[PDB]
Amino acid sequence: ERLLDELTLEGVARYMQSERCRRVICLVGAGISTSAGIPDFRSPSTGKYHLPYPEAIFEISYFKKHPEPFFALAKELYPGQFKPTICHYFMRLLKDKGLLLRCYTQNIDTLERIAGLEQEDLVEAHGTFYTSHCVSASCRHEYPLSWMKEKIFSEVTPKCEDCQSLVKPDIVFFGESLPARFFSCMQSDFLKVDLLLVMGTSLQVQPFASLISKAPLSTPRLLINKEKAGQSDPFLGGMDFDSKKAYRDVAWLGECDQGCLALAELLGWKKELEDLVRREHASIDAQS
Ligand SMILES: Cn1nc(C(F)(F)F)cc1-c1ccccc1CO
Ligand SMILES: [Cl-]
Ligand SMILES: [Zn+2]
Repeated sequence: ERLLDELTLEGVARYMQSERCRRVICLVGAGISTSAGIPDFRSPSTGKYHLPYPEAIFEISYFKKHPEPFFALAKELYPGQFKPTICHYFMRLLKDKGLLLRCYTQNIDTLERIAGLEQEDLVEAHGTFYTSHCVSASCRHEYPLSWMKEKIFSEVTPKCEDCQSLVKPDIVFFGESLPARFFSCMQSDFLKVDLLLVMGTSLQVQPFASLISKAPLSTPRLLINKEKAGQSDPFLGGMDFDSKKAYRDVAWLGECDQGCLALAELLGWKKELEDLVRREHASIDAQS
């Protein structure tokens, strides 16, 4: 009856290599970047400016009035290196094998782009640090990450070279809307998906979580995550891994890198993935 012959990683791999599985959507969160040294900051467990309410450091109005706290925090939090993980390059391999329909990401850390996913491949649901824009509606001059980095480390508040307005990283602040691309792509992609690969997200933040209920009822959904997630909340189309009615949802519990390695091994891609990661990491390590 069901597309998966068994509710295991092996069943998912067999399905992926069957002619039935042509279009994969990845939904990813902070768990795919922790092994790169990027901490999960939506986690309250990780991490003077006289804010009227602390969220003002991420609220667009306060930023526009008092941007210095945000850029001081950005200097403190700036990564020492931008090296994507095995998981990121697994998605690049999906792209190379012609299986990747779209990667929806909650992360702003740019590692999807560094790993070789193109803008067309990506829905950065919470924005990105990869580009920044002048905040003046009549200008909107775009600046790359290197320019913003120089400004941040020199502790100069970044101003537009054309109009001297503030320049803001393209992350979604409080009081801003989610990008229209998120809804536009969701409405089209989920008519087309054969497999949902959910990696490194607890599916707790909305509307990003509700994406899993946009899949067709037959579409298998594989969670690769440290903890099970996405099931219906006993208090309030959720994941069903374990009931007798379960038919399409699979949980692989562990680090995202190790799960992607296990899946690649099942697919016969482990050598390809190892070679890609080793060469890309070497290229990043060698940046002079
Ligand atoms: C520099 N910065 N600043 C912030 C903020 F201020 F918004 F919190 C976030 C980041 C950032 C940028 C790229 C990759 C990873 C991170 C965070 O680990
Ligand atoms: Cl989450
Ligand atoms: Zn400008």
